[PDB]
Amino acid sequence: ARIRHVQGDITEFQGDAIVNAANNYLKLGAGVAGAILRKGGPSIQEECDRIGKIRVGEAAVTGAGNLPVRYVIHAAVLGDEPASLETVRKATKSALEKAVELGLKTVAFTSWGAWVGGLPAEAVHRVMGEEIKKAPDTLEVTGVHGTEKSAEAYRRASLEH
Ligand SMILES: *[P@@](=O)(CCCCCCCCCCOC(=O)NCCCCCC#C)OCC
Ligand SMILES: [Cl-]
Repeated sequence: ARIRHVQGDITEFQGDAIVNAANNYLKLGAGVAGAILRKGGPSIQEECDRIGKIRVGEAAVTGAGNLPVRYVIHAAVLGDEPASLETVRKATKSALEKAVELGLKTVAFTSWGAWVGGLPAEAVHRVMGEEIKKAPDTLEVTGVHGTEKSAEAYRRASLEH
């Protein structure tokens, strides 16, 4: 699937779904997840509680409450196991699989930087990029970045080559 890189707040993404990097317990905290709790509202954690624990590397879908998307796809990158390039690969693939199963088109990711600080950044980018590339072209992916400088850096890299 194609990806477009933009600056923004993923909780303002208007489209079919946002991907939420998660622990496998599916319990939300601060950061992007905190914005989801607040802006999405109580139904998101309530539905996560109804799903219960999943395995690291899997994904699970909830509604999105008052967010401007239909679904939140929670992608379990760590929790009862530490993050690894393998868990990143599996969680990205699993999140995309859920989007395909739901018949979605537009899906947003963050860089997952705040979940992968112990892993080589270039490798994380490669593995996520590879899984997104392999996903069907029925999906259109948006990468949402905190700063314009960084969003543009991702765009420039997408040219070369
Ligand atoms: P910023 O703070 C960091 C700039 C990093 C530039 C990256 C260049 C190579 C990336 C190759 C592909 O990356 C991806 O495919 N990553 C996965 C998909 C996107 C995730 C969603 C996001 C958001 O700027 C400072 C100069
Ligand atoms: Cl994040």
